[PDB]
Amino acid sequence: SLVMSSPALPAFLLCSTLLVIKMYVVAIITGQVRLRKKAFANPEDALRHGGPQYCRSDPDVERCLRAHRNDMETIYPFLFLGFVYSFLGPNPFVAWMHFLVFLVGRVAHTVAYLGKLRAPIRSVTYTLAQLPCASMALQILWEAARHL
Amino acid sequence: SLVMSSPALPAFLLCSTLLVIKMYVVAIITGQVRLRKKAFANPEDALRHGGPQYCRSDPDVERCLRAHRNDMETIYPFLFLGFVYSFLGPNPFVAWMHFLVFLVGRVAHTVAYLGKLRAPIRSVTYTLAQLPCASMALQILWEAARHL
Amino acid sequence: SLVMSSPALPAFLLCSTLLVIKMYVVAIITGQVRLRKKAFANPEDALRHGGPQYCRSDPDVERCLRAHRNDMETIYPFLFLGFVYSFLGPNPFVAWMHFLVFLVGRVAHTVAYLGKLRAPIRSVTYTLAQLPCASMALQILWEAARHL
Ligand SMILES: Cc1[nH]c(NC(=O)c2cc(CNC(=O)C(C)C)cnc2C(F)F)nc1-c1ccc(C(F)(F)F)cc1
Ligand SMILES: Cc1[nH]c(NC(=O)c2cc(CNC(=O)C(C)C)cnc2C(F)F)nc1-c1ccc(C(F)(F)F)cc1
Ligand SMILES: Cc1[nH]c(NC(=O)c2cc(CNC(=O)C(C)C)cnc2C(F)F)nc1-c1ccc(C(F)(F)F)cc1
Ligand SMILES: CCCCCCCCO[C@@H]1O[C@H](CO)[C@@H](O)[C@H](O)[C@H]1O
Ligand SMILES: CCCCCCCCO[C@@H]1O[C@H](CO)[C@@H](O)[C@H](O)[C@H]1O
Ligand SMILES: CCCCCCCCO[C@@H]1O[C@H](CO)[C@@H](O)[C@H](O)[C@H]1O
Ligand SMILES: CCCCCCCCO[C@@H]1O[C@H](CO)[C@@H](O)[C@H](O)[C@H]1O
Ligand SMILES: CCCCCCCCO[C@@H]1O[C@H](CO)[C@@H](O)[C@H](O)[C@H]1O
Ligand SMILES: CCCCCCCCO[C@@H]1O[C@H](CO)[C@@H](O)[C@H](O)[C@H]1O
Ligand SMILES: N[C@@H](CCC(=O)N[C@@H](CS)C(=O)NCC(=O)O)C(=O)O
Ligand SMILES: N[C@@H](CCC(=O)N[C@@H](CS)C(=O)NCC(=O)O)C(=O)O
Ligand SMILES: N[C@@H](CCC(=O)N[C@@H](CS)C(=O)NCC(=O)O)C(=O)O
Repeated sequence: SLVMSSPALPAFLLCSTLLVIKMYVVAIITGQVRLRKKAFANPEDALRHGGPQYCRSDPDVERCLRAHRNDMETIYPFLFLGFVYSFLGPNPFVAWMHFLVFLVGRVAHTVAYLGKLRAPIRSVTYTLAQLPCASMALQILWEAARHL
Repeated sequence: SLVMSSPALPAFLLCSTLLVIKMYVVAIITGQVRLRKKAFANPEDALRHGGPQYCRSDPDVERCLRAHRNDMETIYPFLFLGFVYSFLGPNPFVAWMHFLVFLVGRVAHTVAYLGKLRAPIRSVTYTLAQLPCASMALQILWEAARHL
Repeated sequence: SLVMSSPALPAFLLCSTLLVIKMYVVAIITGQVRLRKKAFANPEDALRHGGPQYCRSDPDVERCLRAHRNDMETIYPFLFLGFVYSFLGPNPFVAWMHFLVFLVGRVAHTVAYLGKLRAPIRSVTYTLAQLPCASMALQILWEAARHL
């Protein structure tokens, strides 16, 4: 199997795939919040679910959308960076640590966001998860530059 | 050519690339709607195209933006998942089916969204396209976990 | 090192990684603008930083968010397209030109957006950066189709 191409790759693919599933969960939650609070973005949805007055914003829906958007701002770059990084032959334990800190930080971020935890808990989880991304980005820069 | 690295890869790259082009089309449509309805997000744009009163929101522009955002929530994870999945040696016909259901589901989603089709047509196309993504995600999880 | 898998790959990884770092910079700027203008998206953030009245929108914050979102609409597809394209054996100089035009166009786009430059400067930088993406997309389509 091509998951054996590099020692860090299986750990990367496990953590990345879990985070994609975590984003799908946020999408599902968002939909459930829309249905339960009757707050739809489109008139066609609202008219199916009670009438035109349910085409409206809602603070819990907006919060879900922000959590999902922040995921797209951070998890998507990790998908790219962590994949490339997996092929630069980093120490396997060190790679594991980058991926684990990102995974735990991002899961905690979503819990802190949707659970409305006090500041600066969410902000800290964001920063902690960004550290391994910044680290991987720099390492890729050096490897790319030196092969020019 | 490295498109021969796995039997499912050419089908994946065809479907993914078509969907990226489909997102570019949504961007172009969004711009056309802004120009035609004179609804710009920035004062600098509005002042070039008729005056400061054209810095305003518009429901058709907002609809285009939602379609584009939903694309980013679903097509981007597919780009990652479908690529990795292509290298796990799935049955070629089964892989084709995952990619085709995603492609047709997503194209139909954009048509349903921008064409303002009645509920739950859009919601159904979303769910149908998510099925192959969920399937690929699970398969990747198993392959990654077993190589740890 | 696997950065030697194709002659265009190091140039791609340099430009892509710089653009990911450029998006992180936009995130950091956005946070600084929120703190300095006291415009927070969440009540929990606002209550930590002066009171509930600082849970409010702000035009500079909204501008930062639009710049970041436009990045996600354009840089993320480039991450996918430029990676695949790097493996299709394009002329190395021609590949360099695609990646450089995208890099310069996107950096200029963010400068034009956040610096509030007059129209159509931002719009031109967007279009110029989309050209190499469109070109790569087409080339991938042809390579994928011909291997079906
Ligand atoms: C019957 C139905 N209704 C709806 N949806 C709605 O009424 C709806 C839901 C939401 C909230 N969003 C979500 O929760 C997402 C995460 C799914 C928003 N707007 C609407 C609007 F469309 F009314 N879907 C199905 C469905 C049917 C068959 C399948 C299948 F045949 F595939 F099994 C699948 C789905
Ligand atoms: C002359 C011009 N104007 C504008 N744009 C605007 O006036 C404009 C447009 C929109 C809508 N967005 C779109 O439709 C997107 C999808 C392109 C929004 N805001 C503005 C604002 F800038 F006014 N662009 C060019 C252009 C020129 C040369 C090239 C080149 F030299 F590359 F050929 C390219 C473009
Ligand atoms: C003490 C603190 N405060 C905050 N954040 C806030 O008070 C805050 C900031 C913003 C603006 N966003 C940003 O600027 C982003 C780009 C970071 C918005 N909302 C809040 C809200 F949480 F109040 N963070 C830390 C922090 C502590 C330790 C670490 C560590 F231990 F990791 F060193 C890291 C961070
Ligand atoms: C990956 C998905 C994780 C989902 C996190 C769920 C957090 C829900 O947490 C709950 O949220 C409620 C409303 O915000 C609060 O009233 C409750 O105090 C809190 O327990
Ligand atoms: C604001 C504080 C800066 C945090 C940056 C954390 C990124 C550290 O990243 C580190 O950078 C080193 C130098 O490039 C590399 O040699 C290491 O491999 C890398 O882990
Ligand atoms: C990939 C791009 C697909 C674009 C889908 C275009 C759907 C347009 O469809 C049209 O939309 C109009 C306004 O919404 C409606 O008034 C019309 O009834 C409908 O035909
Ligand atoms: C809410 C209903 C759940 C829909 C989940 C659809 C995903 C099915 O996905 C399937 O999962 C199996 C078990 O992991 C795998 O063996 C299959 O290869 C995979 O196609
Ligand atoms: C990659 C990050 C690039 C950041 C671009 C910074 C552009 C800031 O540019 C400044 O913006 C101010 C407010 O918009 C204006 O008042 C100033 O005229 C302008 O110099
Ligand atoms: C609106 C004007 C259209 C701009 C499209 C620019 C994309 C050009 O892209 C070019 O397409 C050719 C034909 O497929 C390929 O042979 C070239 O390799 C490719 O660079
Ligand atoms: N787009 C972000 C940029 C900065 C950022 O990502 N901040 C983290 C830590 S405060 C966050 O959780 N932001 C909340 C969000 O994106 O909604 C924002 O507007 O806050
Ligand atoms: N961000 C989505 C999460 C759920 C989702 O993706 N739902 C599908 C099926 S109803 C959809 O088309 N949503 C419309 C949208 O994203 O604007 C939302 O707010 O609706
Ligand atoms: N989502 C975009 C689609 C079109 C686009 O990307 N346009 C470029 C050139 S005008 C841009 O810079 N848009 C500003 C933005 O995305 O906020 C929009 O609403 O404008």
